[PDB]
Amino acid sequence: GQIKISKHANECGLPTIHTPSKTKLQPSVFYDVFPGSKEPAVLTDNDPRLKVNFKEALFSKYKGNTECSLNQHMEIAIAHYSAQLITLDIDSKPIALEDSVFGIEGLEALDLNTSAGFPYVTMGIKKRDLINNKTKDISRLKEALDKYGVDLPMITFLKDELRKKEKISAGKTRVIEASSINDTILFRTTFGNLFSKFHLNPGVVTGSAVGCDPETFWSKIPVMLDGDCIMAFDYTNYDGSIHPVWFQALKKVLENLSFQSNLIDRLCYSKHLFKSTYYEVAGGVPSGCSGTSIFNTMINNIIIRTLVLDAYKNIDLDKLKIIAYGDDVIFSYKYTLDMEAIANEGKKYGLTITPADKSTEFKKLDYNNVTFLKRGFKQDEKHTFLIHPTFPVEEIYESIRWTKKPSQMQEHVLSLCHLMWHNGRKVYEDFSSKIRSVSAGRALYIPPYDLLKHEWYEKF
Ligand SMILES: [K+]
Repeated sequence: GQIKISKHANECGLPTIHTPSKTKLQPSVFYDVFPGSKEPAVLTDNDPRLKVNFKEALFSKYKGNTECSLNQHMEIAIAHYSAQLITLDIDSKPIALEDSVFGIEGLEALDLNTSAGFPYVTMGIKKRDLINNKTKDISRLKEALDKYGVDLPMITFLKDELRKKEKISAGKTRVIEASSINDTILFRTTFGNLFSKFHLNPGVVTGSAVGCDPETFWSKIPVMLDGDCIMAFDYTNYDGSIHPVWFQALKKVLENLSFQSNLIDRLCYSKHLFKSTYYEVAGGVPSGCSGTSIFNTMINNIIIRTLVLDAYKNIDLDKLKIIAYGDDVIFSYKYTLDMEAIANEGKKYGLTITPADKSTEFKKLDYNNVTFLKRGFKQDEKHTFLIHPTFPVEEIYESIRWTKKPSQMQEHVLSLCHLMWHNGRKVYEDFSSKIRSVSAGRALYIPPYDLLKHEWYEKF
């Protein structure tokens, strides 16, 4: 991604936006009970913890684009991925405004708690003021679409969340680039049936895990991804590193499904508003907004195919099975490929890819050490076709030590329990006892292991 334009907002017909510079994260009642070293992310230039300039850190996400063109290997990649997708017989017709608001089969209802974006943020107008959920009345929304129109700047919010210590010093706090409700409605209106089909068919034909429930989906992964060689790897700054050429490739895949392509240009060449700065960037996917997860997944599908083609002169793409969730990816081939060779092919395109899970070098992977959506794989000891999604124990301890809303510790703890029991019985009873080593913890309800185990079985 490359900042092409950076000017004062008032010079480009726009107001200054006011960023909350104060974390809601506060030490929880379990802070001293569990070990950890994560702290709330930096949200101001005035921050004792900093050791770098803050403004530079936020925008280094946009390093620049390499010189490259849509090559032959990409052309084969889009043809191959498109044939898979033509198999699903997706309806390329648009959906109705009411269905984009209140949801359809496969496409859940619009979240009414996320911000409505520009210009509503400037005048206190929230999503619930435009859309009434009990009346199902959306008169104000219709009024607001005609009035303010379409193709509005994305407001960039700092992400108030826990980070590792190293990332506090270096100013590495993440960003979300939230689109106006007017634009998310427009993308849902045009691409709604695409998103729907993807959500109902997670797996190796869509090549996506978007919308999946890992509690059931994990058992299905090892049958979809057959073939001896299990592969995965990490991307450094996936969103911001995606060259325009992958957006071109994406548009062609959508055209092969009979959708219009024009709207993807608004993600590739995007408009942004941070504080008092209007800026435009070429390349990069805007992190976390208008149907972003699905397009990121489709791009990853094009990238994996393309990189494997670049690395291996002889490959059968039909046996290259791929499951992606944005930048997260797990995949397989019918015999052993070299992850390091495939990784090296990313450099010419401006992609930086390294060994999976912070690993020092590329190592062979199977189901005892492979990770997807941060989760390992662990079979049930009785019914070995039922696979537990294993969540990392350290992240759970880290999360429970902090809170944005102390009155909701019960809900926070329930979330962590559903994650933790998969790791094992003994580990879960250890977590439970430590919670209950303190007054506030004894007061909370903790689901018995056997409750969780049978809720899980009564789910297949
Ligand atoms: K962009």
